[PDB]
Amino acid sequence: MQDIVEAAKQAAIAIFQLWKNPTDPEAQELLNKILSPDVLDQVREHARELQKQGIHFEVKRVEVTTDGNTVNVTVELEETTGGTTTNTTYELRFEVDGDTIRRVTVTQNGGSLEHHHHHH
Repeated sequence: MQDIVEAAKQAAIAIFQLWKNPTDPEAQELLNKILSPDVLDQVREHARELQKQGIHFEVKRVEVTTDGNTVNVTVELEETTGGTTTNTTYELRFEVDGDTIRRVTVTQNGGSLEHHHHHH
């Protein structure tokens, strides 16, 4: 595949599909095809833990783009945790090797740098 942008989008969302349900056939399969088999495995282990936390997140916005050779997926989610729904942006930064992606850097951002952002 040269479709690293398309694959990175599907990869990012599929990782969140595992966090709610690590037994998802579509999610686990596509991750095994496009990313390393190591990546889907480390995701599903922690996915059981985030499910056991009961972290209800809701995927609001998905924006996938290139950053040199490394493809970045900036996805905004509203996470309802502790009874409070807050915006939390995950940037899954997929570092590529030839045709396939080996490494993924999940950056959990979310802070008040803005000016009175209307939540929901």
